[PDB]
Amino acid sequence: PNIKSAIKRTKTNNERRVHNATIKSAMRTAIKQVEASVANNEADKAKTALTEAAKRIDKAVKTGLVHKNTAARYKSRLAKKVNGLS
RNA sequence: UCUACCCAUGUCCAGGGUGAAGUUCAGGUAACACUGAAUGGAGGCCCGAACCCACGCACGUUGAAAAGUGCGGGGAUGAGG
RNA sequence: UAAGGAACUCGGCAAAAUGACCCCGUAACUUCGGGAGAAGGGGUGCUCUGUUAGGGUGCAAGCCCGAGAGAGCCGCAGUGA
RNA sequence: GUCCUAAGGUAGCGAAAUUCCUUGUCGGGUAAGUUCCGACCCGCACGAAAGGCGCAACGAUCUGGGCACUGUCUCAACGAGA
RNA sequence: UUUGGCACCUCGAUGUCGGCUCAUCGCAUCCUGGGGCUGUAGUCGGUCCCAAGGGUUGGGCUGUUCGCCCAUUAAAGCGGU
RNA sequence: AGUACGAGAGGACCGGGAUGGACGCACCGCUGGUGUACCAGUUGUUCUGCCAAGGGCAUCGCUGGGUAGCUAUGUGCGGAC
RNA sequence: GGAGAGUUUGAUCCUGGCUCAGGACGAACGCUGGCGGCGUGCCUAAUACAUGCAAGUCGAGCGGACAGAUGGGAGCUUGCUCCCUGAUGUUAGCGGCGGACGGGUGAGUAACACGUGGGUAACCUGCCUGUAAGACUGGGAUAACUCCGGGAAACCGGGGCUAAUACCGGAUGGUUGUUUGAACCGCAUGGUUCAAACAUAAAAGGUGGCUUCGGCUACCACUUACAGAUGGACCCGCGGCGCAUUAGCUAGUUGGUGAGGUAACGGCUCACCAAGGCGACGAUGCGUAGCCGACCUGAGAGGGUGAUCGGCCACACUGGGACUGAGACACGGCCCAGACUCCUACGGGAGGCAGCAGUAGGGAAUCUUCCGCAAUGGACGAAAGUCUGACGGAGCAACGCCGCGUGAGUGAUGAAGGUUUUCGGAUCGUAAAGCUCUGUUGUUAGGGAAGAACAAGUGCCGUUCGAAUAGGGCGGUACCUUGACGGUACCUAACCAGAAAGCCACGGCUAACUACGUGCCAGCAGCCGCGGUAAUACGUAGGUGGCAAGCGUUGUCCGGAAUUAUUGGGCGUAAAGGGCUCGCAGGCGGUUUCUUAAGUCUGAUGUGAAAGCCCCCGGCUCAACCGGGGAGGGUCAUUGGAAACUGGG
RNA sequence: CCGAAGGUGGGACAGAUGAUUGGGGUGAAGUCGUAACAAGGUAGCCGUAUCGGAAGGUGCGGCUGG
RNA sequence: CGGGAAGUAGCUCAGCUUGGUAGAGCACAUGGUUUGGGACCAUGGGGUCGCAGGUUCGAAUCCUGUCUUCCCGACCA
RNA sequence: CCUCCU
Ligand SMILES: [K+]
Ligand SMILES: [K+]
Ligand SMILES: [K+]
Ligand SMILES: [K+]
Ligand SMILES: [Mg+2]
Ligand SMILES: [Mg+2]
Ligand SMILES: [Mg+2]
Ligand SMILES: [Mg+2]
Ligand SMILES: [Mg+2]
Ligand SMILES: [Mg+2]
Ligand SMILES: [Mg+2]
Ligand SMILES: [Mg+2]
Ligand SMILES: [Mg+2]
Ligand SMILES: [Mg+2]
Ligand SMILES: [Mg+2]
Ligand SMILES: [Mg+2]
Ligand SMILES: [Mg+2]
Ligand SMILES: [Mg+2]
Ligand SMILES: [Mg+2]
Ligand SMILES: [Mg+2]
Ligand SMILES: [Mg+2]
Ligand SMILES: [Mg+2]
Ligand SMILES: [Mg+2]
Ligand SMILES: [Mg+2]
Ligand SMILES: [Mg+2]
Ligand SMILES: [Mg+2]
Ligand SMILES: [Mg+2]
Ligand SMILES: [Mg+2]
Ligand SMILES: [Mg+2]
Ligand SMILES: [Mg+2]
Ligand SMILES: [Mg+2]
Ligand SMILES: [Mg+2]
Repeated sequence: PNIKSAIKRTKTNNERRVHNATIKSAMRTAIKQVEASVANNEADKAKTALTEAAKRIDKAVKTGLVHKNTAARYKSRLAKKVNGLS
């Protein structure tokens, strides 16, 4: 940039994204664990995965990444699959 | 007995493609036109071996041969061989 | 056969290049048939899914034909001559 | 106007498979084009079934220009066989 | 070296234009070397003299020789065989 | 030496030095070319009984490389004094 | 609430064009030019840009340098030095908010972009202000600073550290999801309210004062729910461009089903199915264009425009993409590509004037490289304040509109003085000659604006919190303070009406003539037309109606033009009946009665911003201007009637 | 995987320009004839054909606006 | 390159071949004409013969050079 | 058969 607070906002936002991507990745990985568990026929693990998923989901909401409606949509999708197993 | 043309009588032409007329059905109109689809299988039609021809080049030129060979080339259901 | 690429030559003569199948796509002009394989592009091996879908034959068993997909694997290159 | 004729060449095309002069002139294409294409018309010496002018398709036809392609060439080198 | 004149060799054959390949010779010198004169200030030139050692381009058009043109070059010589 | 010369424009001789073009000689260390008794990949079919691994033929089957040798477009040197 | 005129003929009536008088403007060009007050000023090249400036702030988040010194210390030339970290200050760097606003331009867009229409049951909604729970308990890293290595460099990578109101762990959290049922229902998809379980999810403290040093506070402020509000998103009816010498278009195209994505509904994306969708009521294509409030014109219907000013939209050197978040898929960011500018010792960096000024270029043509945040509004902050080319001012330019003027008034020589000539004149002309009276303004010196509300700082008092008298905040209440313009507007007072009149037109339309010089020449011309040796329209010279420092000329639009005719025209001979049928669609349709109620009509309710123009219109001395209450505004909803007529049975 | 820019290709459309060529308009006093307007000296005009320097002529059919 | 032919007023041409004379048409100017024109009629002005040299008593004329413009010719089998 | 321009 050619402004002081622009150069800060350049340097800031890069460092934010890295940290932010972590939590999305963590969430998406935690979502994959639940999805993977449906194939293997193992509800007991899927519940314990869904908690860790739900934690990682809601951490992104706090930071300001996943919208409350976005989170609402995900936890819906997962819970229907878990109940659809039994 | 070569060759030109003709006459009688035989015979040959691997394969593949294209898709004329007609027909049927559907649409279509007062009738016809006309349209589509399917079917159909025309042609000195197409690509291409055999076969027939002989366009280009090279070679050969006291030749392997008094007209050929090699590599390409043209026709190849026809006014065909 | 380096680099170049018709500068050669009367003249690209000769040679090189193109070349199969499937798919996409294809202008002027036209006698409405054509032009047309116009042009220009893409795909092409092998393995598994797979004795695939589907088809022929058969009472079946079996034998034969066989797309199109998906996932891979290898090479400089798969109509590998 | 005048002379001559049987009648004086229409349409179309034209430096042409025809044009001597001639590489006509102008334009196009090329760095450069006696060839080629388009124009023009002083047609030496086109011209209407010894047809005129066009024309899709067709051609081992002739001509000019491109892309590709190459030992055709710059300029030649090596290898195989006879 | 031209066009010719003559008709002497060759009509029981002296292949005939241009190009390609290979040159070689002359000098009336295109370039380079050396000079004189200049209407030679310089840089360039002009003109004549000496000099034949070596050098003297690739293309477009045309069968062309020649020529014109493009682009170069120190120069793009003229002739004989 | 922007010296001489010239109003300027321009712009030398003579003398130093560097580096080319064309031409020639040699040579393969380098860059490349070729390299049919080198190495490798690969198609079809056929043979070594079969598998695996190989051989034959298909332009050296084709394709990618390549040693020596021979080579130019490559390198060195020459026409100096 | 609506005016015509000239011009076809020898003359006529008609048809028919042409031209003129009006108004308008972002104007340009001539010639000319005094001042003032409001307004306006790249319409061309969304061309390229030298230079400067246009968004920075919070030290009461922050460790840290670097200062401060109230004091002790301080060797001692009283000259200078100092050793401790004073209250606290300056705040590179970290963290927060803003930077998505404000400002600019209209390139693209024929589209739910816009103007008038819904879900809000398809959404979102930080900040602000309420009502409703909390900041409890885990640490671990990292800038700066330093150490090391780079970079001539520009810029930067490692190492050990340190902080934070930066970040992450865990409990319990009404939100959220899931499930278990209810309650209650709508416009189908449903929605709203309640209860338990399972799962998940919270914070942050920095200031000043008081601590009984247990803590308890309070402005600020961190975090959670139900609100309100605000600003966005999607969807839809209906509207508003040209060309058929553009007739077929489409293949995620049209619908389904499923999956995914999205704040959100949805071919929005994809998989798998079908075969649809659109179009003569104009699809598709091409062209042109931001739309609207409005603006110009007109009796109105209409027509044209969409500079300035307000709203919606779109864009930000060209093009693509996401990140951050409540919110850009960024106007002074980044990532990548491209064309241009800059730097680079060549490895690599930096930027986008459609921000204000300015430059070049283009062009008929459009400003100052200005001063100030005093005012208004922002951002930041608790505040002081800082930043603000937004904004206020000023510069420039007759580019508009208009001021109130540039006097009033007494005064007949009709003088002076003019160009004509029937050698005489006549009009300007009560206007000046000679004045003589007043200060709208200004000719020069003295007074002097308003604009300023203040915000705070301070002093006080009711209220609510307060362990509380702390100590602040919020209602009434003092005191306090600041002006770019600018010593500028406006007043007084002289020198004094001195400084302040103009331009254009004068055949006719449309109120306004003669000498001379040309001689179809030179020239003129909106139209009709003038000039060939007596030119009331040409060259010159002397002479006069409108509006008022300008008005002529050219350009554009509406009018006149009942001249595209719905209002409001035509087709025997002026332009105009298809050569004539058969007919698809379409348009139109006898009489009665019944019924219907789409059209038709009608009542009631909601919106159609602000400005502008306008009805009453007021205020500012009237103005060249600002406020309120109305009205218009709809082929518009929703609902209740009426039912003759048109339509349906 | 998608994907801007770029590359390649064959078409579509629009503008500019082009040797030359075609009519058209305009232009005080050019050349040729005299076609039309009168029965315009062959009544004219419409469609069509053909011919001719040029207006035009001629055929066929039509019209009266003879 | 060689050979021809031109070159005369503003423009187009005679005169050149046989030496003595500068003409013609159009344009230009003036007059006539007419209201004024146009056309027509009459009357003028305007070169020194592309440039230079030569021969001659004397050169547009004959000879040469030069410049400009045309025309013709220019292997060979 | 024709009858210059204003
Ligand atoms: K050639
Ligand atoms: K041919
Ligand atoms: K002989
Ligand atoms: K070698
Ligand atoms: Mg055949
Ligand atoms: Mg064949
Ligand atoms: Mg053969
Ligand atoms: Mg080669
Ligand atoms: Mg090569
Ligand atoms: Mg050649
Ligand atoms: Mg050659
Ligand atoms: Mg060949
Ligand atoms: Mg030529
Ligand atoms: Mg060639
Ligand atoms: Mg003949
Ligand atoms: Mg004959
Ligand atoms: Mg003899
Ligand atoms: Mg003999
Ligand atoms: Mg000699
Ligand atoms: Mg070796
Ligand atoms: Mg080698
Ligand atoms: Mg094997
Ligand atoms: Mg064998
Ligand atoms: Mg064999
Ligand atoms: Mg636009
Ligand atoms: Mg009207
Ligand atoms: Mg008539
Ligand atoms: Mg009529
Ligand atoms: Mg009729
Ligand atoms: Mg007549
Ligand atoms: Mg007659
Ligand atoms: Mg005749």
